[PDB]
Parts: sequence; C-alpha cells; structure tokens
Amino acid sequence: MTIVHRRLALAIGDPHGIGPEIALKALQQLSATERSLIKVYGPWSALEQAAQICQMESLLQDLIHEEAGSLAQPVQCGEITPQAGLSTVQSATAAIRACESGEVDAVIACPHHETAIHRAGIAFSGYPSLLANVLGMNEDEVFLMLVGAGLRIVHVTLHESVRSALERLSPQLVINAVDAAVQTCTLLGVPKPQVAVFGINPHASEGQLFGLEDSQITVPAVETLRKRGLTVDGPMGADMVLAQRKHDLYVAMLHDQGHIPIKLLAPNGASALSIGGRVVLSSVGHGSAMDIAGRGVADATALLRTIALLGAQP
Amino acid sequence: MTIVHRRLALAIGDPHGIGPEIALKALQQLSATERSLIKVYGPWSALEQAAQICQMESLLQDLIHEEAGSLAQPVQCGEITPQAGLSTVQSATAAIRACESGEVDAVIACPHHETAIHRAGIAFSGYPSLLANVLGMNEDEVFLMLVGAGLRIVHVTLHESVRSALERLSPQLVINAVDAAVQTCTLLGVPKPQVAVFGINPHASEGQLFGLEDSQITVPAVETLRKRGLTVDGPMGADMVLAQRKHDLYVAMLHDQGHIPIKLLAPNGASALSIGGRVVLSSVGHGSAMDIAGRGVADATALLRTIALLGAQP
Ligand SMILES: O=C(O)c1cc(O)ccc1O
Ligand SMILES: O=C(O)c1cc(O)ccc1O
Ligand SMILES: [Cl-]
Ligand SMILES: [Zn+2]
Ligand SMILES: [Zn+2]
Repeated sequence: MTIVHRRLALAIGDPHGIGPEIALKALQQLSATERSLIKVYGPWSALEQAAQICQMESLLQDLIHEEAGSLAQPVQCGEITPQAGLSTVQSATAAIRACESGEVDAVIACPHHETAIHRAGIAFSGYPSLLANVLGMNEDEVFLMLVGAGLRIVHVTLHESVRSALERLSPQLVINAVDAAVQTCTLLGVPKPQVAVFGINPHASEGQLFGLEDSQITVPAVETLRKRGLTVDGPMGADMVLAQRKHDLYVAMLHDQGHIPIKLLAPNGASALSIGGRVVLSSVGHGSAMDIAGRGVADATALLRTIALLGAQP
Repeated sequence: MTIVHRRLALAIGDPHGIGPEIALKALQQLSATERSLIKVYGPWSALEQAAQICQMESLLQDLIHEEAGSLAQPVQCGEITPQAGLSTVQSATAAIRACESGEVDAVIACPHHETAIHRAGIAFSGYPSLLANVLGMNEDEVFLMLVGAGLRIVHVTLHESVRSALERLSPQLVINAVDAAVQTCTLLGVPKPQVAVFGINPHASEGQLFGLEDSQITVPAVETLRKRGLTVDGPMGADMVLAQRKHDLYVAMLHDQGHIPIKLLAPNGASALSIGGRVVLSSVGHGSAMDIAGRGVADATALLRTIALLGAQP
C-alpha cells in the first residue's frame, strides 16, 4: 500500500541522534517508487554510520540525497556538540529552500537537540522561528497546526504568555492563520475545507457579555473570510464546536485551546506542522534520543506516519 | 444495586416540564431505603399531576416532601408561564437552603426553562450564580466542577473575558477553588484525591519563559496546598497533564481549559456541579422538554446518573 503521493524533503536532524537511523528505517519500508519521491538532506557520513549499525548499506545506493550540514569530524553517536547543532540547522534550511523553490511539496525534519543548536550560537525557539528566518518572514506570520485523531487545529498565537497573545491578536493575524491553514489543507488531501474559528473569550464572548475581544477581532476576521468566498463558521466557543466534530479545520486563538484536545485524543501520534509562505514542515513527535543513538533500536513509526500525513493523496 | 448513600434534596424544576415526571420515575427505580434519603422540593400539585399521567399514585405515600414553589392555579403541562418560572426558583432555593442548613448533603435541580424564569422578572445566568445569591456569596467564591469520562475538573475562573480572568487570578483564589473541589471529591467517593493544577500560561510558563504568572500565582498556591497535606502536582501544561490521566482532580485556570476536554470526551453523560460553602448542586444535562411534558415519554436515566454521582459511597 502506497503512502507517498508527492515529493518530500527529509532533513535528517541532529546527526549524532536517531534522526539518521529512523530516516533509513522509514525509507527501507517504502517501495522504490516511493523512495524516489523523498530527497534526503543531511551529511552523508551520518547516513553511512546509521547504515552500518542498521545493516542497510544496500539502501544508500537507491537514495536521492543532497549533502547538507557536512561534518568536519567523524560522527559521535550520542554526544551533544555544536557541530551537530549546525548540521541540524543547515540540513533543515536546505530542505526548506527546496520546498520554497518548488522542488518538493513539503518538508519533514527529523529530531534536533536544542542544546546542540544553542551551543553553536544559533537562536532557536522552534521550527516556526527557523522557517520565518529562512523565508525572511515575521515570526508571527508562521503558524503551528496540530494534526491528530482526525482533528486539524491551526493556532493564531503559540508560545507566549496568554496576556501577550491577547495583546498581539488582531483581525489580520487570524486571517493570515486561516489562509496558511487552508492552503495546508490542500496538501493534506482536503482542498476546500470547512472551517470553524474558536472564540477568544468563553462562548466567543456571548456577543460582548464576556468581553469585547471577539467583537473586535474574530467577528471582523470571519466576515472578511466569508466575503472572500471561504466557508467559515464562528467565532464559536471552542468547547462547543469541537464536540460537534463537523469541521475539517479549527482555528485556536491560544496554545492551550488547540493543544489540550489534540494531546487528549492523541497522546503519542500527533503531527506538528509549521506553515509559512508555501512551506509546510513537520517535526517528528519525539526527541533525538541520545541515550539510544547508534544502538539501532529506535522506532521509525512516528516518522512513517508523518510521511503518510504529508504524503496524502489529493 | 444501591446508588444513594447519603441525604439529597431533589428540586423538581419547572413544574410544567418533565422535571416532576422524571423525579417520580427516578424515585420509583430506587429502593425504599434509598427513597428515605431523598427529600423532594417543589409543588405537590405538579407531583400529583405527574403521578396521575404515569400511574404512580402508590409512590406518593412513600415520598419525603417539602412544599416549595406552590402554584396559584392548576398545572398546565407544556406551557411556559412566569408562574412556573418562579416555582422553579423557589423549589431550588428551598433545596439549597436545606443543604446550607445541614439537613442534606447535596442538591439536584431538575430542568428549568429560562424563558419561564425570565418572564417572572427573575435574573438567572445559571446554577452557579443562583447558588451564590441564595448563600449570599460573591459569584467568584462559587466554583464549577465538570465531571465526565473519568475527568473531574474544577475551574478557578469561569464566565468572563480571558483578560478579566487573568486579572482576577491569585494564590488565594486557586487555594479556595481546590479546597472546594477537594471537599466535593470526598462526597463523590474519593477521600484522598491526587490533584493536578493547570498552568495559566502555556507549559505552565516554562519556568518564566512564557510569563511570570505561574511563578506568582499557581506555584505559591501549590506549595501552600502541599504544606497543608494535599498531594498536588504542577503547575503543569493543561494539555500534557490531562493526557496522562493519572489524577483524580484537575484545576483549570480558565473556562476553556476545562470545558474543551469534558465536552470532547463526554458530549453526553457529563455533570456540572456548582460548589459553594458546604453546598454541592448539580443540574441534569437536559432541558424541560415542553414538547413532551406530561405525555409520559421522558426517561429518567440522566437524573438517576446524577443521583449516582452525588450519592456515591464514601
Ligand atoms: O507540544 C507543545 O507544547 C509544543 C512545543 C513546541 O516546542 C512546539 C510546538 C508545540 O505544540
Ligand atoms: O458549558 C458551557 O459553556 C456552559 C454554558 C452555560 O450557559 C453554563 C455553564 C457552562 O458550563
Ligand atoms: Cl415557596
Ligand atoms: Zn507548546
Ligand atoms: Zn460556560
């Protein structure tokens, strides 16, 4: 059964971690045709290392590959180094540039190590930020969509105090979040999705009874999106709309509104998609696992599921 | 199977609705011993009416009853009247006063009709507010706990703008909410609960990276609760802790944090418990059903489940 129905870039993550290993393990399970659709970005030495541990030398031949994040020294499985940190960011940057340019349709980034990246002197708050830099966009014009248990939830704000989020919220920012999420839905295999916008305040403010914010922010936003031809319900109380389960995309105003449901229904298998300017990037749901790196016992189910998600048939 | 292990007050709700009918139907399914623990508050005429339609006159004898919300005219099943609206509020007020005074340990309110109550010139936002008035407490000193799919979630703030809730939050307010919820856990059959406190900010502020609020409010609150002998984890990110499902009580900081999960896992079969002073009050999850009122088609499963919850063995 085929799962890859488009061209993907696979950035192999921290080359001292399990990233390289899970990359090979995942690709091995795909057919030849499927493998020809996945271009692997990262240092070749890391991949040779993982091949020898995993007995997958045969596979390296049939691998489309672009050298990125080359190492100046041998691979040290399980060690945190700035060298590995830079490699990580260079591989992901290459993958993203390939997607920006149209050479691939999406990017999957294998696990990084924040310490590694930090020690290299590189600021990194997440894949949202990274994606912003590379494309030269504002950090807040890149959005996180969680996907899990059939729920797709884009977040208009993310990793800041609730106060800070509320101060930042505006009609335009919501419109941008939806625009990004709707295009992403095309990739995922839902070309014209039915959208629901969450209320900032409880029950979407109940007119103005529980706040003015929804009347100033979410209501204008929805009316514009409707006048531009989009099918959008709301603002409605997050709690209520989610329970109905009659929409393809939900638009959370705050981190917890979208994160709580996803993690409740999918405490392991949720994908996190950073989306900006025609680039969709998903991390893999776990860390670099330095404790097991290079012992060849890492599961590549998560990565495979991530490939199935970004690879869906239109 | 016994389900009533303590003294309960049953306010029969709108006397033109199904409240009277489901009251009799529920009580009928209980044993004699169980019935002696339930004191029914409401007009006797409504109960005679429901008996005669449902052929349950035998039961009225063995019913502990206090006249409340008497009607000045015959019962008109299926009609919305201010008379029925007042009856509703008087019955519930009596039930609550019986709980306040220590005559019963909890209160169950059968369905009301908002229009009925409104036409009587009575303000009514919900059972939390009503409970506040009757006891003469501030609306913010009463807490809503939702119960459903194994989850019990008390809310420290409720029905106000997110900004307003954040402005209200304080160590003491959290401690109060927990104190109320923990006593309620005793009633519900969980003497020594394991508690988890949600973060105000995403990831409980991530030290102080995503705000100072958790270090000012939730962290102090937890340390006090621990020093007073409670087993309390957190503050932790709402999303994360909920997914673990290793706690008996969760403490939401905002409406949506607690409401989203409950409604998602239990779009029916969820209880709403208003708790203030020693009083625990639950609604039934449905309306007065004027379309069927007095046609003998109402099920009392929902009410019976509500009795099982507030009636649980210590
Ligand atoms: O699961 C989270 O709280 C989360 C953490 C991140 O670093 C990035 C996106 C997320 O959704
Ligand atoms: O579930 C809700 O949003 C809700 C609505 C109300 O009208 C009263 C209490 C609640 O908890
Ligand atoms: Cl009375
Ligand atoms: Zn997060
Ligand atoms: Zn509500």
